[PDB]
Amino acid sequence: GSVETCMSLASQVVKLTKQLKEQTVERVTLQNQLQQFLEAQKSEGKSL
Repeated sequence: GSVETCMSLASQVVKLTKQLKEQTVERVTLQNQLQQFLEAQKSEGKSL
């Protein structure tokens, strides 16, 4: 028992955690792109 009840509450939590992960994965990836960006900048700074 309990599975049918908990599956409902847990899946709702799953929706939230999914969206949290999605926001994070795109944001970290964006910051990753920014990392490439700052790298590209520092690639000019490391040059003469």
